[PDB]
Amino acid sequence: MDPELQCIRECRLAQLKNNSGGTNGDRNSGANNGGGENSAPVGAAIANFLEPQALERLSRVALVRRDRAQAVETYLKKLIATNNVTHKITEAEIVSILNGIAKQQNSQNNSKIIFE
Ligand SMILES: *SCC1=CC(C)(C)N(O)C1(C)C
Ligand SMILES: *SCC1=CC(C)(C)N(O)C1(C)C
Repeated sequence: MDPELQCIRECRLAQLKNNSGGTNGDRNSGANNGGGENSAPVGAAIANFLEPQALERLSRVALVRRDRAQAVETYLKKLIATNNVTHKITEAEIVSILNGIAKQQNSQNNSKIIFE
């Protein structure tokens, strides 16, 4: 329970020991080993659960209201992590949930602020 702490722990582990060269911002993929033989499910499996065109939608709104976009991705994660899942999110699905999230909301914003 309370996966709030475990969440940061997941990214914290990745933030430890890195490299990838770096140097300002310019490198955006190209040639790097990862999977190879066999399949490749893992998180990559959820990346396909989002249509290509729909992928742009969540990206577009996020640039304006990441708070709502954050809940949309969380909705699918719960479905995929649980089992309820049974459909590939779409531009309408993202918007549909986003529209429903704005109705329920939570209490306030407090977004991109806990970043410490
Ligand atoms: S809880 C913070 C968080 C959630 C998820 C979308 C899995 N992430 O990549 C971060 C670690 C930012
Ligand atoms: S920990 C950073 C991170 C993990 C993952 C869930 C793959 N993400 O989308 C970000 C880049 C936020």
